Amino acid sequence: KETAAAKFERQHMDSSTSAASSSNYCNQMMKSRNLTKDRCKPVNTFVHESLADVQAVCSQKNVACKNGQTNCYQSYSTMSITDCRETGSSKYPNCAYKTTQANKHIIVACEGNPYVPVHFDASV
Repeated sequence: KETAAAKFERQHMDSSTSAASSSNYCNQMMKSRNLTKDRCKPVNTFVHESLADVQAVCSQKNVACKNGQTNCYQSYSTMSITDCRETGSSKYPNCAYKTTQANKHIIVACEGNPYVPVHFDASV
């Protein structure tokens, strides 16, 4: 079984590199993280930070999630992230992505005991 927290890790965590190594990073990662299995996930963000530092955001700044839910939290510090979004070339099973490096505050939705991130919401 993959808990929501385990899923958050697979879909969004990548402590292995300090930033996207190439313009081809997203194509490689979207595939290895199984995000192109039954369709091409349209957009996905990877966080290049320790899991401990990301988990700590659940006890930082409480803000509203994009859908109006209230269980979202914003990081005080900026974090190294990579934005992956489909290009016009993308057509399942040939999913294609644009890789974009950024340094922004992250917003995650938290849930549970322990209270940890379970959904990546936005970046500001």
